[PDB]
Amino acid sequence: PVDVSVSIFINKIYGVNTLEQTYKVDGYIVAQWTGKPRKTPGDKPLIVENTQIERWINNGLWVPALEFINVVGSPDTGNKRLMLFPDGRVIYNARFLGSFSNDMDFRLFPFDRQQFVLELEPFSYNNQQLRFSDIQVYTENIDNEEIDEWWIRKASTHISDIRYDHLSSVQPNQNEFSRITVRIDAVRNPSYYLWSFILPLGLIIAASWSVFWLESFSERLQTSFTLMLTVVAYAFYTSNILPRLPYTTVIDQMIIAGYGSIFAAILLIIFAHHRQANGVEDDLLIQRCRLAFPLGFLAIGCVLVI
Amino acid sequence: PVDVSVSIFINKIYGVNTLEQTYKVDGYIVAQWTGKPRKTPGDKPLIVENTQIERWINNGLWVPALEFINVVGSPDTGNKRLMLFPDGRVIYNARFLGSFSNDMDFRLFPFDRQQFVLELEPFSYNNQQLRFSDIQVYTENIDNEEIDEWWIRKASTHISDIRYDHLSSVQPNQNEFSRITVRIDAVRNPSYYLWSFILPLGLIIAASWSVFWLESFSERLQTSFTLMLTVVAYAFYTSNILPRLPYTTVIDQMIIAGYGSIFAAILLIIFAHHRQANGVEDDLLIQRCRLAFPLGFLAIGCVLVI
Amino acid sequence: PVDVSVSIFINKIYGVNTLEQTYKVDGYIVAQWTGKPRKTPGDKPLIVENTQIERWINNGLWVPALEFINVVGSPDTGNKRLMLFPDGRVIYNARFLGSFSNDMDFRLFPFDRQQFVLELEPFSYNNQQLRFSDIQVYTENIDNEEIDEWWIRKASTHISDIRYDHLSSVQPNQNEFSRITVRIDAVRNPSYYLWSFILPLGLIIAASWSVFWLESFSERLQTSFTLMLTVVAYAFYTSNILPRLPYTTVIDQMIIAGYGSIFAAILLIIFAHHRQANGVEDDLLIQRCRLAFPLGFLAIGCVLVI
Amino acid sequence: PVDVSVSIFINKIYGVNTLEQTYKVDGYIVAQWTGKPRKTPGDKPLIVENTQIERWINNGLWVPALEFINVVGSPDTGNKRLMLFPDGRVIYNARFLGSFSNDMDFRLFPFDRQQFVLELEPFSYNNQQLRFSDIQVYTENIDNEEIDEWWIRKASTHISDIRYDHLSSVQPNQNEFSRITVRIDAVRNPSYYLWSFILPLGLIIAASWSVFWLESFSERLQTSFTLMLTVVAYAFYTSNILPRLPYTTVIDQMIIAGYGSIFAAILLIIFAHHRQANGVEDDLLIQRCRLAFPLGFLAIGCVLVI
Amino acid sequence: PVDVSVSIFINKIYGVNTLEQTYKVDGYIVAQWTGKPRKTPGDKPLIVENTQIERWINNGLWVPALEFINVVGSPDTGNKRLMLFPDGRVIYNARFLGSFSNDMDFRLFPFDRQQFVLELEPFSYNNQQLRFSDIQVYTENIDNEEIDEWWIRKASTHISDIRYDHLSSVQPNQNEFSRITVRIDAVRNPSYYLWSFILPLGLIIAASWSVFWLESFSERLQTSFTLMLTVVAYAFYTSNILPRLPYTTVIDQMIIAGYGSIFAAILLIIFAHHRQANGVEDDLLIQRCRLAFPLGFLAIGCVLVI
Repeated sequence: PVDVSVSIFINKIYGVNTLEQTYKVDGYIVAQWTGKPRKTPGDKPLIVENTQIERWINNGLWVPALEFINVVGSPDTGNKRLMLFPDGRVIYNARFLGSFSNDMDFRLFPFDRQQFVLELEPFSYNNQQLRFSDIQVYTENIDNEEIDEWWIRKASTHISDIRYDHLSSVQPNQNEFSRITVRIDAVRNPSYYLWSFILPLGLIIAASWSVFWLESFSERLQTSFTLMLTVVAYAFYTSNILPRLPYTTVIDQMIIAGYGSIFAAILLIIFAHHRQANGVEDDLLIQRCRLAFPLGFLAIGCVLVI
Repeated sequence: PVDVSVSIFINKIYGVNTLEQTYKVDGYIVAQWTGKPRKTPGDKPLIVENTQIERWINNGLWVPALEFINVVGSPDTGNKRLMLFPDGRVIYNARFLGSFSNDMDFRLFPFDRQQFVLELEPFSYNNQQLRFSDIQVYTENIDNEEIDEWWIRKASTHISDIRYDHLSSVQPNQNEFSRITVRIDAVRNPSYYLWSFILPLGLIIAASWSVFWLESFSERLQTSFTLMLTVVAYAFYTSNILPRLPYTTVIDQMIIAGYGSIFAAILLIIFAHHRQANGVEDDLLIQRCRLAFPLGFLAIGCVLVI
Repeated sequence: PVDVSVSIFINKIYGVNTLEQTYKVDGYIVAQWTGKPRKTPGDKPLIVENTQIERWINNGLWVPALEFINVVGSPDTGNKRLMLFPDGRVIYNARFLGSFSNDMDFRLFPFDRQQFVLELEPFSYNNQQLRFSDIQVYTENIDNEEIDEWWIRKASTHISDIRYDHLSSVQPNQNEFSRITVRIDAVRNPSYYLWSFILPLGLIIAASWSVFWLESFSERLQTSFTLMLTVVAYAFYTSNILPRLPYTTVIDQMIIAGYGSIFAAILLIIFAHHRQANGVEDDLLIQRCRLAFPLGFLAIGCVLVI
Repeated sequence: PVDVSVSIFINKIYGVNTLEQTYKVDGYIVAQWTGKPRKTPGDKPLIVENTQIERWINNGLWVPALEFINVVGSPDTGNKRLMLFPDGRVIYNARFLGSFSNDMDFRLFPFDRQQFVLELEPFSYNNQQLRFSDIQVYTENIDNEEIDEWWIRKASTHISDIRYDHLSSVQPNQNEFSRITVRIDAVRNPSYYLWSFILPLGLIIAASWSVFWLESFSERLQTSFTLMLTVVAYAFYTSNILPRLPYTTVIDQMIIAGYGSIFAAILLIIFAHHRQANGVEDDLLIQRCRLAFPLGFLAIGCVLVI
Repeated sequence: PVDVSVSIFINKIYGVNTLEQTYKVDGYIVAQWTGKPRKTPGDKPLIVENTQIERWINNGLWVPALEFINVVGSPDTGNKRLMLFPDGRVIYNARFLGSFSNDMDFRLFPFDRQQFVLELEPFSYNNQQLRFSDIQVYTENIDNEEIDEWWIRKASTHISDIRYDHLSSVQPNQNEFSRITVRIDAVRNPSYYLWSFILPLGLIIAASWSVFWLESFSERLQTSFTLMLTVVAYAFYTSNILPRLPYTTVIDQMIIAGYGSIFAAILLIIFAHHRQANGVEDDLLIQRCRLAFPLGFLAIGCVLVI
């Protein structure tokens, strides 16, 4: 059972694709294992770079194929490099950039709690064990954060053994590969979305109610039609700029709320009026519920928070 | 007639392209067949990974080219791997990611019933038969359904024989290739579309009718012009966010319905008024059909459901 | 003069790029010619697949480079395959997916009459003649037409000789290559565009005129300003969803028509009023041309159909 | 000093990228030079195609690397081809598709005057001279210019010598390479933009002024608020469909003009009214400058043309 | 410790990707170092172009792999070239085009102060020192600037030594690589954004206040609802055209300011009216604060500039 020591260097985690639950990662992988000591020119460990590595494979030198279990597609390999030591051991170092997949829940969108994961695992070796895994999240925990879309926490390893129940034509016990699973926790930078989406959306819902502080009945009604046209014009601005998903976020709901608030008003207003014993018998208290559902909406809003 | 045993591992089905009737699939293919027993180093199965496989071909080792009949373009191959057994048999294992095509009907859009299909078939071998086909939809059913856009059911195999009537200059009986056809059934996650499209679109059509509970004639009419401007502003929000198709979905129709509901109102309102024995002889019952077509629209709507 | 027999199999024609006059085609090419009889292992045709073909070229085996004259870029080659017969003849079979160019006129957009073309031609062989050309448009002439964006007709061949008035430093007669030209006729699926664009655009132009059935002068005018704002909001919805072109389509014109219809109204209304012998002397007939240009627009529309 | 004769065949110039000042070009390059006479199988020139050319290089055959000085990225090479004559001379022919750069000024956007340029030049040869350059703009000048986005003129060559002041540690005179510079002049197809942007934008600015032919003060003002909302809704439609640039085009200004015209009106109207010696003494002449700045805008417009 | 002399030729810096903090750079790299004198066919330096270089490596010729530390992905290499001198020294020259990363702050968007950086560094050589670094920003310092999106300054070198605290299994002193760091300073071209965004946005905020110069109460209020609908329609036009970021720019704030200015007005107006001692006791001074916050907004604006 060959002992391999992996070292992942995260360089940048960017491009989150909300719909496909994808995110790009740029960094280097370093794998080290020991082989039958070798005679290296001069003596100081040998250095085989790009084109060359493929040659040394053709001459016997084995190099384990470490697949990235959760990569959509196939990584963009930069510089590959083999460092061969006289005492045997071999060190594989290569830079990569690939799109990884992972279950991502964007339900509370404006305020996300996501976790970026990597998953290394020998592509075709049952007993070729991954020794110790180390990740260098050489990123700035509290240096830059509000210049970047996401805020992090700290690296997180975890080696384990995966069992496939239908591998190759084997019975002895060939179905357990060791998988390195790295985890980086991150939280979304709310700022932008609050000050450009949540806030103004609130002032619209607020100023929505001020349709009651209108005297006439025609004014009280016809104005909610320009108010209706406003929430649509907003849901539009919201959708065209926000990340598409298969479910509704918090903002997606405030938009529905605004739609109900205005439809509610439409009913009351077209009720207070025609709930008359003469015609203009606008129920003085109902037509004046100017503080009834404006706060009765903090009751409908604190139920969406339950 | 060589016997091949295929095993398809579906890893992720994503990126549905409504217009091109395309969808991406990531997974591995495993093909097994038996050859003339071989002398393998040591004696345990041999493993040829990437660069190497191409070399063994140049030394006679035959490896059947299994084409993906319905793939738009040419798959993104990840790690290839040949496992050669001493007793002969060879096992081909490779990871792939490709865009597949298939007839897809998105007529009832908000509520889709689609089926993702794969079609393997030897690219150039008449009598090289596909033995048994197995598919591991190791996706998690009633697990993350509401975090993902599509909900599934269960795998579905089916080997068969395809006959081409104009092959290479051959007449004997060389025109029948065995094709593996895999099928995965899925249903779309309605949620988002209902609560952000169907609903508000309904409240707009509803509040649309409340143009009758207006006293004056000018109000009854000029208000449907801001109502007209609203349905357009909505069809806009809908189109910019929905998947483009060559035909109309359900929602595309609710939008047409709202256009007619408002044009209908325009006619009645500009009829009730000028259908006078004086000037302002608004047919008191017609001007008050405030419950005539609002429910007479549940008759026009239950005919689109006929 | 070598005799080659080509056979093109159209698998899918998709992705029409209106601006670049481009469209993607997936399928296989099959070329057959006869060479000096050969000794094939066993005796049955010798099947050489991918990696291998390039090798047989290095050992003399000639394989004519058949260029796709009208391909933007360079095709995506799938599986190549050489079938060598003992009696000499060689059969080349490969799958391709490429973007082809062709003059495309989208003037009558909603209702297009386009034709997808392919053009094969030896890249470097004057006297290497293309014998007979066959195309298998193995599609459903009338099976699923309303699920797909385009409707077709039937294949269409045509071999010919192209003369380049300036090729190599040759002139005896080396300037005539045989070019296979395939043609597939198709018509656009109007549906969607009619029911989501033409129709509602008409009801907007219609309801546009109902600005005359308004009593007051301020109403008659100020309402066309919300009507003006409507046509713009529509031209917007139209452009964002329609295919960009360098010229105007039919729909691009109905939008111009609506802009004139509303500007026309603006003039009449601000004329009828200030065209008085007292003040509100709205020429009792002009202010009531409620049926003057509404049908006088079917005269302006039947002149755009001239 | 080797004499090379180049021949560029322009096949299609498309995809202009306004922001990066990029445009795609598809065509073939043909380079001819003479070498030490050779023994060609048979005797008629020898034809070397794709894979093979790289082989002949490995056997001494030199082939000059001709770089495309102004190409963003690295061309998409189609079919390469070497034609070797017995009398020595060699003819290189290959098809290419690349994205070229060049200074492009889109200030007068609707009416552009651009020029597409190519620049060939030996990548590493000081005295390897480019003899005569010929370009076949076998595109069709007066063909269907109203189908294509750009209209052309005629080819344009120009060989020259470029001097680099920072080369290898060479002193004698190694710093002058011959560069072929091809130029194709083109003008944009105004049509679409005039009839879908310039025109309606004008009718909006026109009908903008008709805010003065309103009686009341509130009408005169409140209407310019729906007029304001209209210019914004238009600047939106314009931006979303027009090519993004770092500067303003003609249309970008008409939009600014419409913004000033409406802000001007806002001032006058809120001046005429409150510029009194009573309360409603709207300066009968100012409130009636209905022809003051409407033509005084053809003065503001003929100064933007000044 | 090998002495290498690098020379970077910037050809074009384009395509800034605000969200990923990416930008594309096209140019050439030239590296020179001296080796054991060689016998060059003839005597003048020897030139190995593309395909060939990889060959000379297979025959011992070492060529140091110089990685681009901050490149997202892997550069697009154009023409490679090795110039071997008889006196030993070797000159590597290759053209590249790649996407580079760097911390970019776009807080003051309309007016950016960015700096494009390159970072070369031997991929696997501890003592292979970078001698002197030179950069040719052969661009037009003033020549053209309002034709291009960015304005520059002057090149900027800086060689240094980077220490990795845990590289290979090497304890001696192998952890210091010499890194060339190039810096180019640039400022964004404000023009377009000022005249198409800042300005009209101001005129909207200005004309926003003129809602006070309205007589009635219903007018004063209902007009701010068409004013509200305007700011939204503007925030939309702004977002769809501006570069997406995780934080708010200057413009993102003017939009918030307009939202508050309008919500402020809504409060005052629905205060002046109902803050009575009868009914219409519109605090003649408050209802006439027509110059209160219009300039009291230059106080709220000069606090955002605090």
